[PDB]
Amino acid sequence: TQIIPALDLIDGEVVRLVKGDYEQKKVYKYNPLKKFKEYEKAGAKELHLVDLTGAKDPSKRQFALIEKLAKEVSVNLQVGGGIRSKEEVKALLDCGVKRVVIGSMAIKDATLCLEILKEFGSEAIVLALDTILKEDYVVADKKLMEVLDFYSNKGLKHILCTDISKGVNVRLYKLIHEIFPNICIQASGGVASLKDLENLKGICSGVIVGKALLDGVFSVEEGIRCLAN
Repeated sequence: TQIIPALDLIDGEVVRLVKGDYEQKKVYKYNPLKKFKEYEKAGAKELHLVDLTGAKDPSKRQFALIEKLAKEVSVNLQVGGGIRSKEEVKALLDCGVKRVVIGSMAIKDATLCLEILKEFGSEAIVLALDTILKEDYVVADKKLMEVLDFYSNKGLKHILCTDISKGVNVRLYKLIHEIFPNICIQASGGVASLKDLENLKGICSGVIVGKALLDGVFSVEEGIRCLAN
């Protein structure tokens, strides 16, 4: 299991969207490029970037900043943000982005997702699934495990699975893992301390950590150390 430090960007600014009853925006002082180099210098080997500006309106995707980030960062950069076209994905991988996160269309259009998968390969493509517990885990009507079953048999390797109720939902991941042992799970949501990281050790291939690193709850060094085998 590896830590994956994350930054959410709006108009070149590092922010975070706190969620719950009211979506609230907190703007940080950090320069995105400087913060990412710092994470890298601390030992991060994977970085996650969410373009919230592009996620809100694809015409205003932050290509210029993403491009620059991709070519100064010497480790793997992964990018997400309402990405829903092959052109988008191809533009991003051309900037030097290692992996692109798709997912808003995982069910409204399974054929395009498959197409993206075949064209660019399973190592370059991550499927984002937001999932909730009703009587069963469903995608936010369809069963999560069945949606996973479908993509798993078509060479899907990477998923970014978020419980949108959230510490972390350890039970959710232990059992995705129990059933789909070959899927590389990235956990996200609810990471509040080192203990969340420890509880996911051996279960998830990656843990997305944003707020905790930004607010100084723990450091990249501490995260890497406690995930070390």
